Amino acid sequence: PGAPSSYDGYCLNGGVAMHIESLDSYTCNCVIGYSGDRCQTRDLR
Repeated sequence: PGAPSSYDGYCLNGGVAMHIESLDSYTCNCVIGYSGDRCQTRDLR
């Protein structure tokens, strides 16, 4: 389970590529305003 496999064009903005194995796998930390786990929902804040 997870998506470490490729961290290419894996984040959209805040995208601080941090392995969240902890809870799941590899993810990005998006800005306070961009979330959804990929800063794909740039909730412009």
